[PDB]
Amino acid sequence: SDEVRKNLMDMFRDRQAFSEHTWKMLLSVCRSWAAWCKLNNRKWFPAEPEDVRDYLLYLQARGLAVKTIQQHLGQLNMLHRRSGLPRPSDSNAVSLVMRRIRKENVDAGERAKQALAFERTDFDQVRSLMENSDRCQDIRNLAFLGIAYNTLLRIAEIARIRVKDISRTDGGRMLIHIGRTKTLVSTAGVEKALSLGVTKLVERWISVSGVADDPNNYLFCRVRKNGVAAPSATSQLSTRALEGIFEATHRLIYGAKDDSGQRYLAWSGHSARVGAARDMARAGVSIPEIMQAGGWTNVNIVMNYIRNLDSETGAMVRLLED
Amino acid sequence: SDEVRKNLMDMFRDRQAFSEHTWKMLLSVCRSWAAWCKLNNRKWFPAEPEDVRDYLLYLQARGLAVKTIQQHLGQLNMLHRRSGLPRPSDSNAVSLVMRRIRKENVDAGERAKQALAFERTDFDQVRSLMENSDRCQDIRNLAFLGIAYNTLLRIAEIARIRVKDISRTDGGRMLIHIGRTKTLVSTAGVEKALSLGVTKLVERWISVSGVADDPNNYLFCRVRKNGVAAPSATSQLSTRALEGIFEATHRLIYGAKDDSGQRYLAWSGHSARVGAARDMARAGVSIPEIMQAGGWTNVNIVMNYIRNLDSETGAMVRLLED
Amino acid sequence: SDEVRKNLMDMFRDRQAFSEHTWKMLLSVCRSWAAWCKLNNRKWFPAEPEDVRDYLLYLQARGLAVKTIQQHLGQLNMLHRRSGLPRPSDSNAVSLVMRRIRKENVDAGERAKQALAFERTDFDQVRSLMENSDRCQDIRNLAFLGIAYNTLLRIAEIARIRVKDISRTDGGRMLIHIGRTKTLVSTAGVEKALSLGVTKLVERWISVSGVADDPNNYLFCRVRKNGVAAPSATSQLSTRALEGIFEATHRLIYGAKDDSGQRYLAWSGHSARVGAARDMARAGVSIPEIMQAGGWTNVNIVMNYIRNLDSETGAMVRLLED
Amino acid sequence: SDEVRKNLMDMFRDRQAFSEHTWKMLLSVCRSWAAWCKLNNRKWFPAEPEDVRDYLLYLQARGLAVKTIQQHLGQLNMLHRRSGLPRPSDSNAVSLVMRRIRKENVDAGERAKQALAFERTDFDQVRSLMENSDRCQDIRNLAFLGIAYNTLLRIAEIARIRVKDISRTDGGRMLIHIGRTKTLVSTAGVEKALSLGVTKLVERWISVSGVADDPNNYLFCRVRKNGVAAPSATSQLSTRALEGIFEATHRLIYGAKDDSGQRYLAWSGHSARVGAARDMARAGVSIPEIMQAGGWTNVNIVMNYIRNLDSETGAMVRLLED
DNA sequence: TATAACTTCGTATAATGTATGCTATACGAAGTTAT
DNA sequence: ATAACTTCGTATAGCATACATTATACGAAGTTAT
DNA sequence: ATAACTTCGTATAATGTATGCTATACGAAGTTAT
DNA sequence: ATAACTTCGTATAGCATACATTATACGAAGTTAT
Repeated sequence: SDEVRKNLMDMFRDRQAFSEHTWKMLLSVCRSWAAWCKLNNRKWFPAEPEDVRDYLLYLQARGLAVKTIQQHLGQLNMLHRRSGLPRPSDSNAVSLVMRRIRKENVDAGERAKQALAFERTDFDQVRSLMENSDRCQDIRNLAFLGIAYNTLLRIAEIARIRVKDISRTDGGRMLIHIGRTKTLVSTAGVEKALSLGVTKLVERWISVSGVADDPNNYLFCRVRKNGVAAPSATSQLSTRALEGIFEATHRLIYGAKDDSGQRYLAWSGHSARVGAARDMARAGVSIPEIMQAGGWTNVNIVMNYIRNLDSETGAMVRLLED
Repeated sequence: SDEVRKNLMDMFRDRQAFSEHTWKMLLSVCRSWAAWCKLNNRKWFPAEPEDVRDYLLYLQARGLAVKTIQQHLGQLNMLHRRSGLPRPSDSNAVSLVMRRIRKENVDAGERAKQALAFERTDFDQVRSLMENSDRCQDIRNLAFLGIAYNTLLRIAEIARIRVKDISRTDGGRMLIHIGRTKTLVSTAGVEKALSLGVTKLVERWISVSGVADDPNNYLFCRVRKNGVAAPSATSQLSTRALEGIFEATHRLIYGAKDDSGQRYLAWSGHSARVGAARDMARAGVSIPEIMQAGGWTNVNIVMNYIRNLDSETGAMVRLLED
Repeated sequence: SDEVRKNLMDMFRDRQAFSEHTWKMLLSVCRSWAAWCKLNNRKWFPAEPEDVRDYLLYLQARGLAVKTIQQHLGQLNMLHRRSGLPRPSDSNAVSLVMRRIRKENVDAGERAKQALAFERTDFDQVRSLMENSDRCQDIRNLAFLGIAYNTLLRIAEIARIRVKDISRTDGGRMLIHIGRTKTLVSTAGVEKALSLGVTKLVERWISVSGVADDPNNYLFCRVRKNGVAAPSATSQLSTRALEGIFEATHRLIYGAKDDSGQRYLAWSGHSARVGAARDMARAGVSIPEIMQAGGWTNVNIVMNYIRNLDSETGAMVRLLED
Repeated sequence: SDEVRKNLMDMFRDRQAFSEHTWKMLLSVCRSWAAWCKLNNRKWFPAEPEDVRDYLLYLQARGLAVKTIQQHLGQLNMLHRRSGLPRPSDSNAVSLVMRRIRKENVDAGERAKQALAFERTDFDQVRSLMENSDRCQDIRNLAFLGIAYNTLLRIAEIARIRVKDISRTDGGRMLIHIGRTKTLVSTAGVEKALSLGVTKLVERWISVSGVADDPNNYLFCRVRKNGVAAPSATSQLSTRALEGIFEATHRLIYGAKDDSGQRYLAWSGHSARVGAARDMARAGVSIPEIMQAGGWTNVNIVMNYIRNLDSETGAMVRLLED
């Protein structure tokens, strides 16, 4: 108990050991679990196997995804392991229900989702509609879509790009140095080159926005109702705003969302990563090259994006079709 | 003892964590073992090593297969291990007798049997005979055989396909989503692509049966004697019936089975999985593609499948006849 | 001590859990280990980590191969695990010393060996050289070499073939049913077909020997100095005699071996298995088909046989030469 | 405490179970750690979690690489684990600080670097420049570059090749037997095949060096200023000198290195390995074939190797521009 | 009024991926047996 | 005197089996909309 | 003396296996400069 | 009075890291046969 107290003090002292996103999820899960425990007269810490099991059944009955349930369990595991206590996962009761819950939800037809693809056909279409808008907002947004599709960078990585990360190649293209990599060994590399077409789009945004007046300015910034951009070296466009661009672009072409509350009814942050992976597959680019283009180390993530493409139909279709 | 009862209770409480088939065989083996124990004045639980040893030798003396005897031992091991007790196989008497029985039976001529292959040449012949039929039953059966051969799915997996699990590639080939196999349980699941010609077979079945009136209908259903399909979202076509389709199709080409009482005299549920594996092997399909096709993650299983490749038409005879 | 005794008595009682070749090696290792222990004033049972370590270093200094050393350790491990005692391998000392031994022997240039290949060119040469012989011996020996090369059966498997295992195909070829498979799931299949040419070699042997006079007769039998064959249904030709055939055949062509004492200076029991794999690989037979042909489940055994063939030289050679 | 000294003595006694480099670095880190402890009034062994925590923060403050700090922690961990003591990383204070340091450094822009690629285009250019030289040094150096690119072997593995390790395919291509790499120690080892071109470069070196006078000579040896090679069976050409060949070859083509003190301004020992991996990936060589070429057993390392594929000529730019 | 076309069920046996270990051949030498 | 084995012990190469499931095989008997 | 190494120390990257954090999604509430 | 954000919390998709080694990177100092 003094041991657990000490262990948790260590966690606070070195809290930068974990992402702020990890902490947010931990806190969210602990609130959920503690609220459920107070309601059901259970002790929330240390978590007992039988109680954790009932809670997971609750999450299932609520309609949460299997991955959501795993997250809740994962956070409980982490809190306990770092406290020096036995993990909920290491119990018979919890291993058994998780097995049961996964099988039941799979058989009930639960599907993992993924971003609606934003592909070359969509990019050309948006390009042909918005190319000659000289509204600042439209100019920024097109440059952003170009970079997203061209580089397969995640929204948080795009939001962090500074003017000084960009140089010019011998061949006329912009080259974006990756200032902060995703991991120590950067599978996606240290640089992303833009095509000559996307280079033009970004050049347009830079000259229109004034961001290059200070090399430390983030590439992308706020554009207010009066078509004036507000460059900043201290404040990034939020990843939320970047998702808004994808959604607005989709609304431009396809109108209002279907309202069914479902996810991925419009393009989102991951849409151009999915779309690019698909276009490379269509063109016959090797799996390893596709994986490097997006900084993937696992084939299965990529497979999920491209597995409904005719080029990926497998040997039996090939055998049967001659 | 209270622990034992609690462990067993918890297993039964989350019984859906296990296959129906696992439970069915547990109960089947327990009955056999309990009946033998009553007759031989032994205690059925907890099971004593010397008694289990006598029981396994009794099973060998009954002329049962090695894989049958291992099933009985395996179910006994699971009952004990999941009670939190030592397995019968944790003792020398039982683990040595099991090895001894396997060795003696193999030395005496025993080998595991395999389903008769249903290969491309059989699928093509059946299609040439049946494709012109207007009978609902023939249209169903041909679509089923097409899916079985094209996908290599177990008959239980095919029986679970619902109309909503079907999508299309950009080239218009059918894609089947499968979330649960014997080895995979996942909300990401797998996509099984159908050739253009098998897609057409399934399209014909769909139009004639009316299964797509509800996306929750199982793709396959019973077809009564008046030729009318009876679609259902609650009732699968039994795997016994799917075995029946293979058997009836074998009869169509080859007439009645011989008298011997051996298994695998006609095509059965495993036939097109083995046939497709053999065809891929003979075509020189790469091992990764073979494994992708059958959904295997380990390479030793490919050898299980192709173990009975025809020797007379095989490599060495062909090399020598030079 | 009562528990060790009981455990060992269980082992005696179910002797047949292990191959006789396994017992012979356990007994051999125990002699060697116990004699070294007596010499060095050590207790041989239970074996202690420090003593096992010193013994392993003795084996190394003797010049025994790494596989041989592993064998002595594995037999020691077996005896202790089945006695219910801690295994020599589970100690820091023995674990550390095996790593050191492997590394030192490998750096000293110790190489694992394999049978001298008996390939199609050798088989053709032998047939050409011997086909005018009318001696029962030579006729038997040619039929043996033909079966060995054509079927890739191991010598013990060949020694066990009975006359009743042989049937005729509609093509005129002999088909040898495998009476006793290597394992329960026979990756080599249940049958080996002979080419028309090897069928003829075998037909000649059957007619000069008289073996077919009783269907339970082993196919191969001894032939005494008067050129008279002695068929038997109860006595096999020894696997040692079958190795003698390969050796004598090599000696005919190449003369007497070096007196160096090295292994594989002439053909031996595994030579035609090695040769046939190489001939299939030269002919472009796929690796899975080569494996099925010899009943191999692990690729790397086969790869050791064919690794020096130009077809197996890899991607870098292909890139460079193109 | 006696247990601890025994455990440590056992490790030292079987020194040879570990790489000489593991020992070198254990000693390097212990010196650094013990020197810091002396200056900071801490006890060096057994290490206190709080003291190790301070030391790691001290390394971070010095501007050392994340992988450097991991190495120090790693050697301290191994010293304690192999003593039979808890590792520093078994405490939160150490395991959390290590995560924190990694995350902070990466967030500040740190990423692991990679050798500059020595690819086919570089090999062809060097070969064009150097082919005609009759200096023993250049002949040696070109044979070395050829082997390094063709085989992807580590420089230490190339330095260990003895003349006796070389055989021939039927088509006359050299094959190099390698028994030991960073991940494999085997008396079966691997055979690394050379192209006909690279075979010729090696033959030329063998002819002019006289290394083949003794099969035990290492293939590569020093060449003194009078252009005469000094073959040896006991002394390897150093890996330092092999790095110097890459460095001098780079300088030949690009001139002298920057004075910036950064690593990988010129080719180094890992360059042909990364270069060959990239060439295979761009050529569309199958993953299993890339794995076979580099002697890798796991797929994630391919991604480590190809992480810095050139973006400007990469798949996305090509897709967008054509 | 029967029957096609199922479904249910029992015992019997095969198929999966991961983890760990026996089981065969090699061969010089000695022993055997019918010429 | 000897060919042509068999038996033996140990050295070393080559595969092998357990485990904990989850599945199919198939005859037979029971069911339900024609 | 010098080419062409070798030795040595610390600094940092590369492997295969086992396990776990870390990002995006998005409706809604809150903020700010037009 | 509002466009166009930012902040927030929870749901869910996507990757991520530790471990226990074994390797290379490279400046600089020391070495030997010319």
